[PDB]
Amino acid sequence: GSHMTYPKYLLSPETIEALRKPTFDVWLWEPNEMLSCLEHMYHDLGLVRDFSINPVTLRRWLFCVHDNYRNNPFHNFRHCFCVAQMMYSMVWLCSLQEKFSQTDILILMTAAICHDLDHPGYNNTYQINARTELAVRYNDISPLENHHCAVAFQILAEPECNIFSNIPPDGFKQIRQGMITLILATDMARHAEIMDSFKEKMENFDYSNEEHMTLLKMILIKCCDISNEVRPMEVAEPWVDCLLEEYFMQSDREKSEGLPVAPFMDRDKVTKATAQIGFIKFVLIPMFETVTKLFPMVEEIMLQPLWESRDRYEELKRIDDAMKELQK
Amino acid sequence: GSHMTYPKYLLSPETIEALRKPTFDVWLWEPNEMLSCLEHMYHDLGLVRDFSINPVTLRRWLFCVHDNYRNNPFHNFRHCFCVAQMMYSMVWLCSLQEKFSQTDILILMTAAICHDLDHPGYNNTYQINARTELAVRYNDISPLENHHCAVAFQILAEPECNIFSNIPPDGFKQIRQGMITLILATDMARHAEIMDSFKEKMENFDYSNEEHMTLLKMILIKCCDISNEVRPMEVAEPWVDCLLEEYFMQSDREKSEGLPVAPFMDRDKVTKATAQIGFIKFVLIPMFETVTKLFPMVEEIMLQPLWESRDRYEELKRIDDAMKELQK
Ligand SMILES: Nc1nc2c(ncn2[C@@H]2O[C@@H]3COP(=O)(O)O[C@H]3[C@H]2O)c(=O)[nH]1
Ligand SMILES: CC(C)Cn1c(=O)n(C)c(=O)c2nc[nH]c21
Ligand code: NA
Ligand code: NA
Ligand code: NA
Ligand code: NA
Repeated sequence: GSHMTYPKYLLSPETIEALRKPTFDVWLWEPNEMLSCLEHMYHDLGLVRDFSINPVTLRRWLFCVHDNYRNNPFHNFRHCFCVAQMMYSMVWLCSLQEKFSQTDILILMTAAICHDLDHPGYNNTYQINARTELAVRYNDISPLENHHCAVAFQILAEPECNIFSNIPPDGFKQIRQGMITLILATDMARHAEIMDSFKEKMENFDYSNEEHMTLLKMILIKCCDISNEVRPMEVAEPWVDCLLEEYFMQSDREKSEGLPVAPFMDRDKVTKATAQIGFIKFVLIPMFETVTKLFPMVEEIMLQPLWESRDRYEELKRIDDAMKELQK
Repeated sequence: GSHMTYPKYLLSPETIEALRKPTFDVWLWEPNEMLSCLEHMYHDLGLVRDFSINPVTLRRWLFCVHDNYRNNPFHNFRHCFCVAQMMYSMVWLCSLQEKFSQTDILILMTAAICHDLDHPGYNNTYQINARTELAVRYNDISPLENHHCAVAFQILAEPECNIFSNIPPDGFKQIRQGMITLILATDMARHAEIMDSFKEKMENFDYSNEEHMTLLKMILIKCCDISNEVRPMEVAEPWVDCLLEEYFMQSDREKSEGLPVAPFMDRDKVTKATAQIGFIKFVLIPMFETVTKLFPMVEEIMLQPLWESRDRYEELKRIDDAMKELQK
């Protein structure tokens, strides 16, 4: 492209373009570049325009969100960026601006950015079984997700970060409610429940029914959260090692502290391949299959990579197993 | 009775007998006497026996619970004592020991004691509208009740207060879950919902069905919580002035802060009579009417007092109105 060279935090035209697509390489970029991307999304989606978001607050706020993500192997700022960027992608892929109000898009995007704030890197089962302060604070009800959500609104309450400061109270209340529903909906304990409620509505789906649309937004955020395997293989694959890093940290600690261990986080019973095959076949494909009933373009862009990944992990397993047929 | 005088915190035989009935005068007693009452309940119901509760811990725990109630006009330690004492009365009145396990009795009683821990004296609507720390911590979801419950388990986690220290983890988990459900059930925003679910189960109630029993337990705690008017008039009436004292404190503060004022708390609009008539006819009677379907002894002991009070309060209003009219 360009006749001179610019700082990396000035995103190039090529990057801006690439950012609209689920093929975007989320590993290329350092945090301040990711922060620029998130900023751009808010401008590009018309959210700054339509909600009078002070552009410097938008930046202060993102910087502050960034500060409140922790350096976990998986549940970190980059993960949050994936989730937000996949939501961005979904807005274009599925022409969500035809279907949803700008308020709904604000909710989706802001929920996506905030959905894992201050995650400690051990899940709700650890919290509850260890009787941690969070588990006690929230009475064993989606403690992490309640916490993410609370931290979100603590941040937004600081005046210099309050991107909603020019939205009237009714709008604030509408956004707040939406975000709480959506962030809480990311608790995988509720996956089967949420999927069932959705499928029920899908029997006769209605874009002007608020309840249908809440459930769609819940499915949308859930899709984005667990979307890593939708991405190109070279981009998706590193995330699995991060996931297991975090799972193994937790399951080791559980063993050490006499707490119950989950077999799907058990160092002894788990490889990349076995982790991903079940998850792809039984969580991701089905979810995206139903989304596709509403948005057919999803099949080609997102079900296909999932099929390809499923098949590759199946191959890899064949060879992992062989490899342990030496040994043991 | 007795051949010598004993300290007030040694309950007399006559007190021990009277404690078992809903006629007990909750106003006669000082905190330490009320604590000795709660203590006796745990021994008398076999809970000290069946859960190996260390008797000194039972006392530390009750003292600590007492310290974490605030000195509000209504939501104070004495109210907590009423709710617990009414649950104790209900256990005998309804022969609940025939229907419920001791684990369930433990849940009902401990929930009853803890259900309003650290109440600030302003309701959930105030917390949500004023956007308080509790509202933000709990994302607008039954913040008070979540808080009471968190404080309950904060107390029980202090080893010197852990009356559950000799229960195995499976028991603990079972008790904790129950207590959370029951304390959360006390939020009156959920009244109509909970009542409807119960009425559904009542169409063919089944004491062996865990969901039926959760709902029953929920109803029982809700009964005891709002049970003031079930008591003898001279014991019931002073509580109305306390309730209004708290309500008026809230609406005054809302008026001052520019927040919305609920008419039922507006000192310009409310009287003892108007407060209680609607509440009796339309929340209390119906609730106890359905409990009577399972426990017909409840009619004579609790509906009758509620009818008497209703009629008394309608009559007070008829008089109030005759004054109002007589001036203007
Ligand atoms: N096996 C597997 N699990 C995943 C993947 N992505 C997300 N998850 C799981 O789904 C969960 C969604 O919510 P969390 O962020 O709590 O934690 C996530 C992981 O436990 C993946 O690629 N593979
Ligand atoms: C509107 C009503 C729920 C308010 N309310 C209440 O919650 N409790 C517990 C009472 O005793 C009561 N008495 C009058 N109004 C009351
Ligand atoms: Na999450
Ligand atoms: Na997540
Ligand atoms: Na309460
Ligand atoms: Na109460």
